[PDB]
Amino acid sequence: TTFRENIAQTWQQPEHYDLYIPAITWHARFAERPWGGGFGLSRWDEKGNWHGLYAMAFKDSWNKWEPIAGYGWESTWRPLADENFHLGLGFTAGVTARDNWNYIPLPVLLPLASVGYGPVTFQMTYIPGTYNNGNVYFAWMRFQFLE
Ligand SMILES: CCCCCCCCCCCC[N+](C)(C)[O-]
Ligand SMILES: CCCCCCCCCCCC[N+](C)(C)[O-]
Ligand SMILES: CCCCCCCCCCCC[N+](C)(C)[O-]
Repeated sequence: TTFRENIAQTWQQPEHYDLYIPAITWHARFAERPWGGGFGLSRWDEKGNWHGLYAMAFKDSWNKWEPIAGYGWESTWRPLADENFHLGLGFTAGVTARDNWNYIPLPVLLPLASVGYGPVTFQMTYIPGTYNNGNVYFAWMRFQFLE
């Protein structure tokens, strides 16, 4: 209900747009940047928490277009004298699709964490081993635009 309200508000009244550029991927516990990118809309809410709606493109194992689009949210902390430093933890609820399965929309739910300074943020997820080519951390820079 509040989740439905929140997504919409980002949809209807975004405050910024963002560019997402993949940065690094590594295997959880150690078991060129990754191809792709995305863009999105976002806002900081009155709790100072982050809401985003994004669309990204990657390349799958067959070198085929692999989209993901979704909503991201992070509970955000600004613990230092310079309020521009921000750390966050939340999740993303999204949809992806694969050439092998005729691009049928499939639900994805993943964790999110980030550390940034003002409009420049290192943000990441853990892709669980339940997914093909999973059990990896995947991180990107997010660049926030508009004042
Ligand atoms: C299902 C969620 C899809 C939401 C994706 C929204 C992305 C639109 C961002 C357009 C940004 C406009 N631009 C390029 C001038 O920044
Ligand atoms: C708020 C943005 C959330 C973006 C979540 C990205 C999840 C997909 C991770 C990329 C996977 C691409 N690849 C080729 C490694 O499978
Ligand atoms: C990207 C590196 C990992 C960052 C992990 C940061 C997690 C700190 C928790 C931030 C939220 C704090 N709190 C309780 C006010 O929400």
